[PDB]
Amino acid sequence: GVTVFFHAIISLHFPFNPDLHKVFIRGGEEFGESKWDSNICELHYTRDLGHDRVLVEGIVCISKKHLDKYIPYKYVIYNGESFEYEFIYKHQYVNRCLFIKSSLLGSGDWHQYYDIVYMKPGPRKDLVKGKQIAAALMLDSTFSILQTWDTINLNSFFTQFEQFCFVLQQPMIYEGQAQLWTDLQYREKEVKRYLWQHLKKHVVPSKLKTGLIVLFVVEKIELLLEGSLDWLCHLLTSDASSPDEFHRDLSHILGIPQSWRLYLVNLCQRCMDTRTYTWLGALPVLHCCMELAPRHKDAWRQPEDTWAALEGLSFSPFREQMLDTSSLLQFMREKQHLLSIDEPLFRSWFSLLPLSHLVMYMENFIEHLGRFPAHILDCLSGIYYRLPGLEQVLNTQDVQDVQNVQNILEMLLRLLDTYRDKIPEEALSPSYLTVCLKLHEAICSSTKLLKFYELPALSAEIVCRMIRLLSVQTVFQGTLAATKRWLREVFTKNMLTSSGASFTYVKE
Repeated sequence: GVTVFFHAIISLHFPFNPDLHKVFIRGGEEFGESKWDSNICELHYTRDLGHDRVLVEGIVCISKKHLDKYIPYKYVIYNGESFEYEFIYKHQYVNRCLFIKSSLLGSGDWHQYYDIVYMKPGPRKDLVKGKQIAAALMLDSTFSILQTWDTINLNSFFTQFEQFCFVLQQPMIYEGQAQLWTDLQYREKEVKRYLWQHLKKHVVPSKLKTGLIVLFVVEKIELLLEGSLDWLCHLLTSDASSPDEFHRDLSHILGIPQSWRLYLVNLCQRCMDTRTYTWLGALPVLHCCMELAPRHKDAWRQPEDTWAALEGLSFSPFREQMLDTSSLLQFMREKQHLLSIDEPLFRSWFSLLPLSHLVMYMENFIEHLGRFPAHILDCLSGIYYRLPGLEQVLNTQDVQDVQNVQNILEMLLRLLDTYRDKIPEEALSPSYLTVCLKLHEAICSSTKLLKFYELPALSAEIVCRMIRLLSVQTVFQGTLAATKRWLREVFTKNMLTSSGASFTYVKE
């Protein structure tokens, strides 16, 4: 029927030997109609705690009846001096309550972790030590399954970890009837710090699979990768060559029904909120979990988060507040291979950068754009999403930022011209003409000076190249309209100083 594993923590209660003597479970007529008839089960040695401690393990299988109800259970020990009864320092006959959830039992096997052996030879010391010990021992035990690498091991691991966590989140205590912890007023940080360090130590020397298992453990125990989130980002950053290998590795683990997307969005959101840049390498796994929709041809209607493949991430704060972008581009250059194994990543990285560095981004990854010319169009789309900032930038006639916008447009022209013949006909769409129209509009509306004429002209030339690549007359008409508007605003007065000695504007 139902199989129950017992695991009982022994501590300085007595500085004893692995099996100086022996540990037992006794149970009422619920665990089985053997209520106090004998020690229903004895626990045998399989591993030693050392450092003030020992551990025995036992197994008993009793019929399935126990699903969906509470069991009374108690510990008794063999010591050569007596049979002894354990006791819990509870301020108040009493029971212990064990439980077996029907839903977590896929293997039909329940593991009863987190059981303590308290006997008469303060309590916080026992529970902090014991809880660190049990949680660490559960971590290594469950990781022992990953020694075996395929879907059956992965599912068993996640199930057994969920069984332990079911007992850890509600290791019920009884008073009339049993419910969530009161004997502890659950306190974890002292244990959780040790467990974060222990998980880190054990995982650090397939990495991606390790990182994903670590992230699952982290999110289930409500753990945070405390002030060192970057390390997990390293584990999730693939060294693959091209999509087939990366997707092959990921498929086994991610194919398991789990909330990988929520966990990875949380990871990236925290790595942004704490202002680190290694998370950029984990993005491909988030994209593999997201199950994105194709790059619909009318993309500019798409929101940036859905275009950037960052649904659920507040990227704009990270983009704006993060100052050391030079490290961001150095990291992107270091992990340029990731752009080959993930089409959307170019949009995410582009989206995550501030406006100024975008040109250095497009230059730094121009070879990728030559290998993947369709991405050139996403650059236009990205500038569209930047367009509000560029307006705020153009409205202030700062020579540096106007020159930056000019360099952005010159780069876009350089790309569209050099890669005119490589751009696939599939990704091409009239919608991109609209993007360039809007771009032109925003520049012309915002650009108020005559010397800045180069900026409108380049945007207009961009529209030309888009046309030449292919609402078309409409886009042309809007471009011409905006150009005439700009000329009107700039050329506020008549052409010449009609004295014939000068031109009203030298640049007209």
